[PDB]
Amino acid sequence: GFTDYKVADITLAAWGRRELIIAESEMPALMGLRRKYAGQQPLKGAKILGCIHMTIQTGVLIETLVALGAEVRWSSCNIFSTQDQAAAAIAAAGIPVFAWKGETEEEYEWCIEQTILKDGQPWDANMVLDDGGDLTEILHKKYPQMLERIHGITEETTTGVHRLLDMLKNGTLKVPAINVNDSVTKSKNDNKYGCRHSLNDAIKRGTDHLLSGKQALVIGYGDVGKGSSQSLRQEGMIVKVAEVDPICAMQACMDGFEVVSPYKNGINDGTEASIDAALLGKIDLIVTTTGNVNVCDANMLKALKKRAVVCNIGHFDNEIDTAFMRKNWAWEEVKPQVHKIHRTGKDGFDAHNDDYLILLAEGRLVNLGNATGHPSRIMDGSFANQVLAQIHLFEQKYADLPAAEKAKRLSVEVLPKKLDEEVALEMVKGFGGVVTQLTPKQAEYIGVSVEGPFKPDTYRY
Amino acid sequence: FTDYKVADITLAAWGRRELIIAESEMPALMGLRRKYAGQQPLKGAKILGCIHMTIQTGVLIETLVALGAEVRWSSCNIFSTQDQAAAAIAAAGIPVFAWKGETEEEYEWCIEQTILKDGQPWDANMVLDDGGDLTEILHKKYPQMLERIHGITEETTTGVHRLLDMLKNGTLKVPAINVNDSVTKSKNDNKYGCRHSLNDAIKRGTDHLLSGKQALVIGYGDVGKGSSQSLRQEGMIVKVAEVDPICAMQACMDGFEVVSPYKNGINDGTEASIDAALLGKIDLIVTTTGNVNVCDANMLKALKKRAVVCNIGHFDNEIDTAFMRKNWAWEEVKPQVHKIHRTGKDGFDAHNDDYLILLAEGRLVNLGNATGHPSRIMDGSFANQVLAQIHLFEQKYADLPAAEKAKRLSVEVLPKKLDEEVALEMVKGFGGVVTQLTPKQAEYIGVSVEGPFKPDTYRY
Amino acid sequence: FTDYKVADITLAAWGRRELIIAESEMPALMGLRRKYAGQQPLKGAKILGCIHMTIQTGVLIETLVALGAEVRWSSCNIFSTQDQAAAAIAAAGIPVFAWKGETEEEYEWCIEQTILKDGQPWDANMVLDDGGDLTEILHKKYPQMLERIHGITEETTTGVHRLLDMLKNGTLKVPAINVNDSVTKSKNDNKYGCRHSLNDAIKRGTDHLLSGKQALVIGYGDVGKGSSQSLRQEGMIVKVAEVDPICAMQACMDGFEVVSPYKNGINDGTEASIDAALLGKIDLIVTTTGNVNVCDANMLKALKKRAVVCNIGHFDNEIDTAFMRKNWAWEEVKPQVHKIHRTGKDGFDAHNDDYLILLAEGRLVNLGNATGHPSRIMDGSFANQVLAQIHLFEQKYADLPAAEKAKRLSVEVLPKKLDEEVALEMVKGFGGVVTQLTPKQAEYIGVSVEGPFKPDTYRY
Amino acid sequence: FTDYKVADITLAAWGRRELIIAESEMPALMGLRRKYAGQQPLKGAKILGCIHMTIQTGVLIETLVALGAEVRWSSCNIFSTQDQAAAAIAAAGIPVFAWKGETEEEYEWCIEQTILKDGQPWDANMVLDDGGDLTEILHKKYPQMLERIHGITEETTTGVHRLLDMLKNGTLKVPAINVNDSVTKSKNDNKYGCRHSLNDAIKRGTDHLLSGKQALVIGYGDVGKGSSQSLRQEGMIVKVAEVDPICAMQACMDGFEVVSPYKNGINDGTEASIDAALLGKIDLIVTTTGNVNVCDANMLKALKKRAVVCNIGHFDNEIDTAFMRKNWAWEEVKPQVHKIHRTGKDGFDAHNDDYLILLAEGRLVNLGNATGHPSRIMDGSFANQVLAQIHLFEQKYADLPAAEKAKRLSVEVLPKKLDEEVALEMVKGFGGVVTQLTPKQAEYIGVSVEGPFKPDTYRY
Ligand SMILES: NC(=O)c1ccc[n+]([C@@H]2O[C@H](COP(=O)([O-])OP(=O)(O)OC[C@H]3O[C@@H](n4cnc5c(N)ncnc54)[C@H](O)[C@@H]3O)[C@@H](O)[C@H]2O)c1
Ligand SMILES: NC(=O)c1ccc[n+]([C@@H]2O[C@H](COP(=O)([O-])OP(=O)(O)OC[C@H]3O[C@@H](n4cnc5c(N)ncnc54)[C@H](O)[C@@H]3O)[C@@H](O)[C@H]2O)c1
Ligand SMILES: NC(=O)c1ccc[n+]([C@@H]2O[C@H](COP(=O)([O-])OP(=O)(O)OC[C@H]3O[C@@H](n4cnc5c(N)ncnc54)[C@H](O)[C@@H]3O)[C@@H](O)[C@H]2O)c1
Ligand SMILES: NC(=O)c1ccc[n+]([C@@H]2O[C@H](COP(=O)([O-])OP(=O)(O)OC[C@H]3O[C@@H](n4cnc5c(N)ncnc54)[C@H](O)[C@@H]3O)[C@@H](O)[C@H]2O)c1
Ligand SMILES: Nc1ncnc2[nH]cnc12
Ligand SMILES: Nc1ncnc2[nH]cnc12
Ligand SMILES: Nc1ncnc2[nH]cnc12
Ligand SMILES: [Rb+]
Repeated sequence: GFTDYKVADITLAAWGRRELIIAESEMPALMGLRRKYAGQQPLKGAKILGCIHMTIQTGVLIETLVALGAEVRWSSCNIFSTQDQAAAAIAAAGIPVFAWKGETEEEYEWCIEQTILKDGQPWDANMVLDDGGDLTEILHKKYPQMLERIHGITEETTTGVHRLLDMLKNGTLKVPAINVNDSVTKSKNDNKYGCRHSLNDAIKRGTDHLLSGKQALVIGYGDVGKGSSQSLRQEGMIVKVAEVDPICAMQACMDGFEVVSPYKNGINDGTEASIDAALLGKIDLIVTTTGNVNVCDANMLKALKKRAVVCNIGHFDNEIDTAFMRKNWAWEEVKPQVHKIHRTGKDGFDAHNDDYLILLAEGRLVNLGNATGHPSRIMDGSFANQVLAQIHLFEQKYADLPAAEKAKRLSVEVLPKKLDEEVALEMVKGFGGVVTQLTPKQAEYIGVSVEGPFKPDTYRY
Repeated sequence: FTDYKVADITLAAWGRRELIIAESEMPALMGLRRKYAGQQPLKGAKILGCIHMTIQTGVLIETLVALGAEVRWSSCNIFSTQDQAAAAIAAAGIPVFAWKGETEEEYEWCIEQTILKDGQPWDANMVLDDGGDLTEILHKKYPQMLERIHGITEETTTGVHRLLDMLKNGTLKVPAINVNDSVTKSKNDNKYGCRHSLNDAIKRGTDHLLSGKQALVIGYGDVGKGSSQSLRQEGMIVKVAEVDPICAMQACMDGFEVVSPYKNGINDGTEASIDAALLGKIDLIVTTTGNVNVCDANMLKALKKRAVVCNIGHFDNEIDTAFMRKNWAWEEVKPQVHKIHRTGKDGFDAHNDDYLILLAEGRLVNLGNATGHPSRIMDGSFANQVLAQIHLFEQKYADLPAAEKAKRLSVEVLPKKLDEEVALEMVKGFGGVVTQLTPKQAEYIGVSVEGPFKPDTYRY
Repeated sequence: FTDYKVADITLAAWGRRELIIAESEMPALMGLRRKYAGQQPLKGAKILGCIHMTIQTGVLIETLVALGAEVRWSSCNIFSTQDQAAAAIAAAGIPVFAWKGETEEEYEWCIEQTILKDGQPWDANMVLDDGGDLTEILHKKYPQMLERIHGITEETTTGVHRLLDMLKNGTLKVPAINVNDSVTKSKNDNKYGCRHSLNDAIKRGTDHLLSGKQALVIGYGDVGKGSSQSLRQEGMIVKVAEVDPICAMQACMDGFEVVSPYKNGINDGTEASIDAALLGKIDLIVTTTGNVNVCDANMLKALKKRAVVCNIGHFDNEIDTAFMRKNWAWEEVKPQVHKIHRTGKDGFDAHNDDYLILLAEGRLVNLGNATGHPSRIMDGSFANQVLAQIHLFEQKYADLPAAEKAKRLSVEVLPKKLDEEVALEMVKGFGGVVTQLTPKQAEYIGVSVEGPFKPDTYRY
Repeated sequence: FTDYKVADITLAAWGRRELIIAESEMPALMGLRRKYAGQQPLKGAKILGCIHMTIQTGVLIETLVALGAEVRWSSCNIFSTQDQAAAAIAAAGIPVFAWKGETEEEYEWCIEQTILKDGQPWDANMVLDDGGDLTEILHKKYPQMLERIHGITEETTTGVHRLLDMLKNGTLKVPAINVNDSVTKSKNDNKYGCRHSLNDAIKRGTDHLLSGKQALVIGYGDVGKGSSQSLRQEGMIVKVAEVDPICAMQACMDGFEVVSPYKNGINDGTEASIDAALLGKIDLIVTTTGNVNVCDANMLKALKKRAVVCNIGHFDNEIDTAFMRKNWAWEEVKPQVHKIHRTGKDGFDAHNDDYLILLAEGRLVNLGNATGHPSRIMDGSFANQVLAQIHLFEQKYADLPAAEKAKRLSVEVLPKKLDEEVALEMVKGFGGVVTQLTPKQAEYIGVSVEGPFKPDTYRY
């Protein structure tokens, strides 16, 4: 009798369930939590609004939250990232989900609204799980009465955390949050190694281009840029890296990359004359990794080598000036999420034109748009942290605290290191790794407990 | 001029040649000489320095002097000095007491010669240390001297741990800067420096092929990460041991198998707990931990015949070399390379097959068997050292009123802005070009166009 | 009448879009289209082709046609066709009989539709093959057709072996060119193509993380070298098995541990000879040999639960899939991905932990679960194919008198000069610039300025 | 015993210590010493040897002697001898004439001391050469000695070229084995040896950081492949130049940019032909070609200030050092390391910034600035040398009548079966386990279970 969902094709559910069963075997930290906490039901009474890519990996997260006692209502945080078989399996399990691959922007917003509302009125939500901040923003702008009864937000990704910290600085954040991104077992796992796995994967699925021997430019060298650069260099690309942060640039040099700017002497003067046209005319592939705006701009797009591939793996598509391309150039769909963009003019194109770019996923995050995002065994870490964060904020019960106590608890915090380590141990055991136990003398010598935590909070790994 | 002791002053011209090359490899340090020449911010500084007396240290010393300081110098390891560097510094009229191959007694004597001038304590007012030995001597044996010292700038992970322990116990007498935890130090020197210099030292000592052979790296912190890469890039099959599951996770994702020398990771000190099958396949063991007895006697007994054993952590006690001296016969191959014959203590057969090769008697192998990190990496570390010396010297802690000293007695890192400035100089040295944010982009991500670019929480 | 059979003709426009992209990635092959357009060297050629019906093959087919040939085409594997490529070729008026997911009976029928036109033998005079199946069928079932065929151009290592066996036995009826052993084929396609496409296929089938996990690659020839790199570059811990000690030496030096599935390398046919400890740690096994039963039933029994099993050699009999069909229960995950439940033959528990994942039913995994090698690699192989077709067609073997045909049966390779010319075009496609020898330099090393640059003995 | 000339006989005990270690790293060569000691297959052989007098060569020499040979030895390069090795060999009663840092006159004198004993031709009957200098002297100056010599075993690519030129011209007087082209030589020593030893030598000479810097490798044959990897694995950004498009294709697919020093690759002798922008960004140039003047005067003028220049090909004429001696001022940094000041010929400013660093005066840098290839790599080369000596000595060419000599006067390689046997011992040295084919698998691929496993056409 269950009908409170909207997905592309419910008949994909059996396939999705087969893939979920495989994924559980790849997610020991998350499944460890499900086993440890199922008896105690720490999320009994939790009512979680979730907005994160509706993949098979997210499916295992959802069913872990449910197994621990939560009810949820779910949507994706990107128009192209849903795996339709995952969405179907979740709907078939009696869980409200509003998600499909290839949403319009209007549909995207509608799906988030369907999580917020049940039977035309605000749902009795008391927790939020977000990736990128779009749900968080809608709640603050449109549903402040619902935020009165929400105990916390657990935010997945670097861009979302930045948005939360801006709200906090402005005094507009209404409920506390956990920055899940900055667990080591998230940032230095998912953001880096996930993109190492999934960037080359997506480019191959979209284009089937040989990468070896060809020239790439990676814009950014944070966690995503590091992983992305390795994804390409391990395939034999000649990778150049751009950065605004000299410390990240130093890392790129030491890691064996040439550090370059798209602009002469690194200065964008707003004009085509500031573009290093010689550089860009040699680039076969450009990848944006920044979380910033317009880092592959119109003038860069004009200067790129004919037939270059352009993609973004940061959270939002505005890293690349796709609006310029929609206004000025002709788009030819190769296949879904792969477009040739003909630089010859706006209205039509010659089928045999040589002067085009290939854009993946319309500039949306390419790993999820053209492939399946990060693998289960990587997302295990991120999602174990999500579950721990949900437990922590739900147990703290912020919404029920008196005003004076709320004032002390209204913050954006990370999980304690001890929990980050516990996640990591389960990941290591999944690989068959064996951690050494400190002797009492060794523990004393370095000033730690034998069980951890092992590093000071200052440590950067 | 006679206020020095080095192996051979005639090596000075060679040392100077290598200093002139090193200056061209150290743009951040040379940039500081140009920037601060006029101000002379270290005029009146009298710096006790204790750090490996290499060519790179020579460029650091001469930068401090160019900025107005006087110094008195020693090495922080018995095997790390480059005798041509020490000679060039002595020839420049700078007091230095250092040679490659000191005894422990000579090591202590050399530190004492920095502390004393013309037979009595120098009027020192600053300290630059690597590992904490000088810091410890001043606190334990010369506490009066610390009354006049404005600060300590500490280079390395082990030294910082020692400082933080003193602060927690209330025994630290002057403020310190943790130079190690600049990003342009920890995530440059500790990691990439060991990547360059570990394989270098093993080749110079043994000339062993590394490709195709089995290594075990104990630890996967900064040093262990770099060391593991040093070996894997040469084609070794590297396994990694760790106590910290987060570091272990990184090792897995970086493509290493994570193993323990002990069955199920449980080290009860018995021979039975050793994974003998594992250790019997290992051709090379490298310790990287900063901890004690992480390559223990039972592990040494179980290693494959003819395995190489070395340490790249600060102190030799990572490896139970004392057990080896007490029980097994040492055959010097050449300086800093010993075959250790497991057949007994008193004599050996020249053709015995059952030996280990120990490098540098367990002392830090990069400096012992090679020349440590390259100039262009040490540029970052040492630019931070000079900035830290300037900051603490200008603060003049010793002369502050009591209430202000209480607020300033701390162990701090340099500001991120300065870490970034050092990094920019390093990048420019490679010919790298950093992009400048537009005003709209800087607003979008919430930073100034000039930086800093990341919040203090950022881990890189 | 539609003289083709494809899955879905409406995919033609998509195929054509991808052909146009592929032409831009295949400069050697497109260069041949332009160079030989005027001459029409294949005018009058009627080519039976049997090779994976991919986008890359489509560019090859259209090159042959552009040079004057007519063709009739089928795939050489039941899972390797890209339906959009087949559709684009059919839509262009070229007879093609190919779809992804053929049965064995359909596979044979498709080859027969190339051989027969309108119910009788086509007047074929050339053969292009990959693996020998079309060659075998012609010799077995249509020997009279071979009286009119000038030659065979064979793509792959296994096909060449089959030809050489026929030649030794006196059963080969027409001469052949071994296209596999051009350097721009064997040391390009076989190696780098598998480097690109093996990890690709595993990701598409399973989306498994590879980093940190254990692989066993059986073989270290060209395919095995490329396959091992495909996995090691992703961060797998790769072990390699080999029978050839020279290839095993290369694996060691390349940084791999060389191991056998069998104790001391000796297979006794029983479970007692299996190294169960080794196989119980393997997450992924890949066969690369061109041999038979190199991942046998006893190995399959001993593999770690939930290991992935795949083959990238030409034929599925590298793995004992017959044993698995007879004894274990198969659960389709999605097309070309099966969980094989080791609990028994008749049914399975949906939540069983004791299964293996088999890709492409053991058929070549790169083509079965992905799209095979990329266009820019296939450019080299297919340029060689075109050149080989030109050469044998021009030689006109079928028109020789009977006594001379007997004398002219051989299996030859293309000259090194042509291998170099193909390589130059490939290099230019990367933007690479080859240096020209001066006359003095050419004299010094004993070559012509134009090449060839190496003696025929050279191994690259 | 006095029939020797070395730098310092007192280094002998050190050399012997290192020989004992090297024996443990050379299982193929030691396996041959054990296998053939009883039979004494080189009893009566009198071998003139000319090859780098290293510890590795010492193990080779002592193997030949252990199998019954007498020898008289010299080095094939002025900088390649390890003086402790030479001393250990002389102390063993073996005639050796070699030291590190010979003049060219001393080099020639040392070869002559091998040829002559007590002022008259020795009764030589075999030749072991690396590079052909000894071979050339015998043919030009001592043709009567060649009448009684059974063969030459030639180590390296350049020497083989010289032999093949003699054969083509009809001037080769005795047969030869091309030891270079064993797989366990060419695709071991030439490639992996340079991978190990190139970065080693650059670090020992300069201690420069390599990571992040730009290199240009001239050539991409076996030595250039290994050299490129030596630098790329350290994090250099490596560009490759080639004249052979097949090798260039390999470089592209291996992840390198292929560039020419010259515009459009045309080396017309003009300054304007140099790609000034390219050469002005290069920090390190390495020549690997075996050709002449591949790092020419105009390239040297255009290089980035403070670039390192070195050669790893056999002869120094790869680089135009003569132009540098004629035009620029040389400042010795330390032995085998010179700064070459581009400011003029007569003097230099000690602080000039416009210099290059040349290693080993352009002579092969691995041996000149380090210790050449490691023992476990040289094991393969030298096992092949021993086998080749046995083969030619047993064939007894000198004793054949003129008509029979004509049939055997050739340059040949060892049989593949022997190449495989060498490789097996190398793999066992790593602990590798090769799988044994079942009889059915051997039949399926058409080989004997024991090998050989590949046809003679196979390129590995
Ligand atoms: N696709 C995925 O699956 C995935 C995974 C994790 C995070 N993300 C997203 O990827 C983005 C990056 O995340 P991160 O964790 O790497 O952030 P980060 O802050 O670690 O790195 C971003 C980097 O971009 C650099 N940068 C900013 N503006 C630049 C410019 N104009 N030119 C060059 N470099 C510039 C910064 O200096 C910084 O080092 C965010 O939007 C994050 O939410 C996506
Ligand atoms: N040789 C050099 O030039 C050089 C360079 C920099 C630092 N250092 C020294 O190297 C040492 C390591 O420094 P670091 O910055 O990498 O420190 P770190 O704290 O980053 O790393 C040390 C690692 O050792 C691990 N560890 C501790 N006990 C262990 C055990 N019993 N088994 C396995 N792993 C264990 C820890 O979990 C930790 O991750 C320190 O002594 C430091 O001063 C040496
Ligand atoms: N999937 C693809 O796209 C693709 C590409 C090229 C070739 N191929 C096919 O791949 C196969 C291998 O081709 P290749 O060119 O690498 O051949 P190869 O002869 O170079 O290599 C095969 C290797 O297998 C080894 N081997 C044989 N039996 C073995 C055993 N029992 N255990 C371990 N090692 C064993 C051999 O010693 C040899 O080195 C052939 O079937 C070929 O036709 C496939
Ligand atoms: N230092 C060592 O220990 C060592 C080891 C083995 C061989 N060698 C020597 O190294 C040299 C190279 O040997 P190899 O086995 O690699 O030979 P090779 O024939 O395999 O490779 C030499 C390469 O140089 C290229 N080349 C020639 N002229 C060129 C030019 N003007 N510009 C660019 N590329 C050019 C050729 O095309 C060829 O591919 C020989 O002198 C050999 O005797 C030295
Ligand atoms: N070269 C060097 N000089 C000084 N301290 C160092 N620490 C590591 N390498 C060093
Ligand atoms: N893409 C491809 N097309 C045709 N044959 C192939 N063999 C391997 N990959 C191939
Ligand atoms: N170590 C070595 N000994 C002799 N010949 C060599 N050629 C290269 N390295 C060598
Ligand atoms: Rb150094």
